[PDB]
Amino acid sequence: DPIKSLLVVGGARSGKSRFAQRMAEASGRSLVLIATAQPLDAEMADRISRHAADRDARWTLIEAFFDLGQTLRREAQPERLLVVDSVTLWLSNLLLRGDDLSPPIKDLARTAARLEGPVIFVSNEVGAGIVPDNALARAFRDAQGMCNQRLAEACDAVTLVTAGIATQIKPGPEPVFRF
Amino acid sequence: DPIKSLLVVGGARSGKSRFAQRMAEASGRSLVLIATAQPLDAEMADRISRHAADRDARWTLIEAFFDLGQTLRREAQPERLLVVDSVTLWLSNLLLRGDDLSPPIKDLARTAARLEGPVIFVSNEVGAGIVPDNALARAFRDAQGMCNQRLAEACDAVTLVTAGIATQIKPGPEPVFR
Amino acid sequence: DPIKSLLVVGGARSGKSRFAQRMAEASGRSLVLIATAQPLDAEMADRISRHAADRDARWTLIEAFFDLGQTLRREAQPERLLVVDSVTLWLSNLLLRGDDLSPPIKDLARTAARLEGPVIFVSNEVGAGIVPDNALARAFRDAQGMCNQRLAEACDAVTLVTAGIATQIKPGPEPVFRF
Ligand SMILES: C[C@H]1O[C@@H](n2cnc3c(N)ncnc32)[C@H](O)[C@@H]1O
Ligand SMILES: C[C@H]1O[C@@H](n2cnc3c(N)ncnc32)[C@H](O)[C@@H]1O
Ligand SMILES: C[C@H]1O[C@@H](n2cnc3c(N)ncnc32)[C@H](O)[C@@H]1O
Repeated sequence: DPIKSLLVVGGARSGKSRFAQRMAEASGRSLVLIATAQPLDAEMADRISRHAADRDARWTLIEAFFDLGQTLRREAQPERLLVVDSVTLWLSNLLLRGDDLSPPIKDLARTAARLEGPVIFVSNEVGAGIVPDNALARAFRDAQGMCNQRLAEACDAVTLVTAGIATQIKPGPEPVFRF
Repeated sequence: DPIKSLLVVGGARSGKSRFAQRMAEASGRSLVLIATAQPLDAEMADRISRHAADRDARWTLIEAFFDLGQTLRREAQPERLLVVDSVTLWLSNLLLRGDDLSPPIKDLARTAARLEGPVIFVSNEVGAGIVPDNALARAFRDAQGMCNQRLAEACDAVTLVTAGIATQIKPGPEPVFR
Repeated sequence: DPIKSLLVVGGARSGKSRFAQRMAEASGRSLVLIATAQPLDAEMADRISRHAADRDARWTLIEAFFDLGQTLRREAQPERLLVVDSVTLWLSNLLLRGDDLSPPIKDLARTAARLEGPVIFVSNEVGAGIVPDNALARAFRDAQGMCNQRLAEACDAVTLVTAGIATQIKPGPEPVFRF
């Protein structure tokens, strides 16, 4: 059972990137970071420059700020393992541009199940707080939850990362109750 | 391993409804949605109309915006499975109306332990964010946490749903340490 | 295997404290609550008065608002189980003072791995909401995230408490996928 797709979900500073990187690097495959993120403020400019300087020379980086599905179709193959650094930031680029988010979330789950070579998606959980007091935050919260539902379904494996520790929730049989 | 009561907890758009609906249809009993809110804005009006179109003729609807406990005691019988749509919206009704929340929370947990028929409670986790900046939201966060704890103790089974996927957390031996 | 150090993580009003207290009281060593919390409002005062009336006189209090690593090295002995009230409030005290958080967190991880006696850290998850409106809250989200990771590494056991129910996530075999 070599898997062809893994979804890693966790909160903010959960350890999910470090965990993703560790699976990618123990694969003995040719590694490509698919990057959805553009540092456009100082806070964000830190994280990219600083934590990139602690990736091996072994990694290759391709940017995909909008056309994530298209990039995966083209760049995926059996010698390569692709890592999508943030589904979260990709969805945010689309939301802020005014795209309707259903078709591309739907395209991404399709692409993930029909992929040439293996891929790891890293995504945030944003759904476990108080309902946001603005239409934008609320609309993102729905797209993020739906998207993580459609990836988790399409992907062979799914792991949840809490406090730097990983827990497989797929593969694995879901509970079924007897009333 | 037979049960009377299930709590399904998850975040917003976690797939907890889908999951409660699947366990409900799996039982073959007669099926009642206990709706705990009508929709008073456009966004809510829509979420409650896709839900309506995705339930076939096996499903009946009884409203209980406030007297959820009483309604569960009248309607719960062995031919029936009741699904409480959102505990979260119920607590929201009580909180805004100015009710003290401890007595009705305790009465729901007591009611859950003693029902004539089976029931699935669907509820949100709301306590994994940054401390909210207003007394109303902090009070909701305290009350939804107590309510999820008292239902979870009362209920036979508890499932946690992430990214459309359920994990049982009750029954199951809890950790112990030397 | 008898353990040195337990991390207890979960959301607001999840049963973290009650769970921590149950394990502490089942251990039959001497019980010290390492309080980190100044009730400087009505809500906060009621929270810690409902806690203190639910504890047999078997419990002794000790305040550590700022110097929590130091306080743990000085009070820990196998004759004693120590329970820190809230890692979260300790972090908050430091953030508000203007301290740089990295050193004091790494110091605390170090100390937890090398204790004279058993300790339980009780800590909040705050990473699963929408990004905060303001830098103060963002800075806190990243620090509480980093702190839970390092304390999970350093502690022998990690539990995750949802709706009053503890799941053990460490020790246990981290899932490994192969592609
Ligand atoms: C959430 C808010 O953050 C800003 N924004 C959007 N994308 C980025 C980015 N990659 N880096 C920094 N700021 C960003 C915009 O101003 C948006 O409204
Ligand atoms: C959080 C805020 O949402 C509004 N409110 C309360 N209940 C509902 C509902 N079912 N649908 C829409 N809006 C609602 C009120 O204005 C409340 O103060
Ligand atoms: C988030 C805000 O909470 C206040 N604050 C800090 N510590 C406490 C406490 N123990 N109790 C109540 N309020 C507190 C400060 O004013 C800070 O700005």
